[PDB]
Formats: sequence, structure tokens, C-alpha cells
Amino acid sequence: PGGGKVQIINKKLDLSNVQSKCGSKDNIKHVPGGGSVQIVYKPVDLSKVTSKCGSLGNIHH
Amino acid sequence: PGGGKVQIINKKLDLSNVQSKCGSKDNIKHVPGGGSVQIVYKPVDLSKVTSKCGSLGNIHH
Amino acid sequence: PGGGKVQIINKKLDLSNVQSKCGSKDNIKHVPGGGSVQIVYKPVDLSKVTSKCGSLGNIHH
Repeated sequence: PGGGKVQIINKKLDLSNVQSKCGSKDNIKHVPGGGSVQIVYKPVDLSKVTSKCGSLGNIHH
Repeated sequence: PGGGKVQIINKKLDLSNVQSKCGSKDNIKHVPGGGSVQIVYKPVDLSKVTSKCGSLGNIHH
Repeated sequence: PGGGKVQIINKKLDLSNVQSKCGSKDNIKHVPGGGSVQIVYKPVDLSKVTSKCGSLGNIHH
């Protein structure tokens, strides 16, 4: 079974305001290997995010 | 089984205000590998996100 | 089983404001190896993120 190609030109400029930031929780992702087997068995997200702010954005006074 | 070609030119400029930000929770994603097998068995998302804010956007005084 | 190709030109400029930042929690990711086997069995995320802030963004006087 034939191998494929993945290419990712991820070009990012980030000037954002975030209180709490988490990355992805993807299970199976970017598989160009031919005849390969990926299993994710009973993956669970029970995570808790609590965020409190008075004010968040920019002023530009 | 022939392998495919995946290409992503993700070009992102981010100036946003976000209180709580979480990435994707995709199960199977971008599989160019020919004859490969991807199995996500019983994935569960029970995560809790709580967000509280006084004010969030920009002022531009 | 044929091996594939993965290439990532990650070009990130980051000037953002973040209180709490967590990386990704992806299970299986970027597999160019042909005939390889990846198994993630019962992965669980029980993490607790608590974030409190007075003010978060930029002033730009």
C-alpha cells in the first residue's frame, strides 16, 4: 500500500488576547504512512476550564 | 492502494479577544496513506468550560 | 507498505497576551512510517485550569 504526502505551510501572526488557551485534542491526525494502523481506544476528555476576568480587550486610548 | 496528497497553506493573522479558547477535538483527520486503517473507538467529550467576564471587546477611545 | 512524506513549515510570530496556555493533547499525529502500528489505549484528560484576572489586554496610549 502506497505512502502519501502531507505538507503544512502553517504561517501565523498572533497578536490576540486570551485568558485561557488550550491546544487541540485530536485523536488521529496526518497519516501519510501506507498500510499503517492507528487505534485510539476509549479516549475521554473530562477536563475543566474556569475563567474569570474584569476586562479583557484592548483600550487604544 | 495508492497514497494521496494533502497540502494546507494555513495563513492566519489573529487580533481577536477570546476569554477561553480550546482547539479542535477531531477524531480522524488528513489521511493520505493508502491502505491504512484509523479507528477511534468510543471517544467521549465530557469537558466543562465556565467563562465569566465584566467587559470583553476593544474601546477605541 | 510504502513510507509517506510529512513536512511542516511552521512559521509563527507570537505577540499575544495569554494568562494560562496549555499545549495540544493529540493522541496519534504525523505518521509517515509504512506498515507501522500506533495504539493509544484509554487516554483520559482530568486536568483543571483555573484562571482569574483583573484586566488582560493592551492599553496603546
